Amino acid sequence: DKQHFKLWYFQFRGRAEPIRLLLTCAGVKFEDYQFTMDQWPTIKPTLPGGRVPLLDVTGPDGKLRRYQESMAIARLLARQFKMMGETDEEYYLIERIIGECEDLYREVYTIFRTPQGEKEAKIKEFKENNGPTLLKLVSESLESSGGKHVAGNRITLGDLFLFTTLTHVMETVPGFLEQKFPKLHEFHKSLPTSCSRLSEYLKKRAKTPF
Ligand SMILES: N[C@@H](CCC(=O)N[C@@H](CSSC[C@H](NC(=O)CC[C@H](N)C(=O)O)C(=O)NCC(=O)O)C(=O)NCC(=O)O)C(=O)O
Ligand SMILES: [Br-]
Ligand SMILES: [Br-]
Ligand SMILES: [Br-]
Ligand SMILES: [Br-]
Repeated sequence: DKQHFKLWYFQFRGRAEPIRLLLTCAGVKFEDYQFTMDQWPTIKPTLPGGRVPLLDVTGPDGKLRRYQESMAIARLLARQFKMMGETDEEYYLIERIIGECEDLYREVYTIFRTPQGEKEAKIKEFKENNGPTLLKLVSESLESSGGKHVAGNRITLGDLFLFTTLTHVMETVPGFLEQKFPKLHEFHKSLPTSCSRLSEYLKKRAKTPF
């Protein structure tokens, strides 16, 4: 007779992962429902908008509210968990990194979705053009705030979304972050020292292609 969180998604990190990391770092238990591709066609017609992620929150009042749009869900939760910045400047810094990372996310997702044949050319394009432009911005943004956290001295949704996005860069363009953007690589290495609940979750997490 209390609260409950149920997250709906595919068996992927993709758009769901920032929400899972947020709930994990906030110390909030939740039902992480990850369904198969085969199960989806019969789940789809039952969900609002026919897309995932969806977060079902059963309130203190026992009532159900179903939330759509991954980073809308994430920002609402982050506000509730005091992980969306404590000043307007911190809020700005968080929004700055998220905007930059949304661009990076799209670049790398496009690569993931490219067939094996045409992938390498999209990768070379990324490494020479939009990749360093975006990654420079992200590096400069993180450097401005001290290199360890996007905003304040504690974990925020900005840190977590930066982390998930860098994971995608590291997997999609192997070695690149490590050679060209070592401070971002270091952020990715060190962030779980600032959320050990994260460290545990990451180690036990199922492996997924994206
Ligand atoms: N911005 C929303 C995106 C949510 C989203 O795209 N969900 C996808 C999974 S991530 S995957 C990203 C998504 N692509 C797709 O869903 C692939 C196309 C589909 N499977 C098909 O058959 O055509 C996409 O492009 N999104 C942004 C856009 O539309 O411009 C989904 O539920 N797909 C099941 C379905 O539609 O049946 C969020 O972050 O929550
Ligand atoms: Br990720
Ligand atoms: Br991740
Ligand atoms: Br390289
Ligand atoms: Br760097």
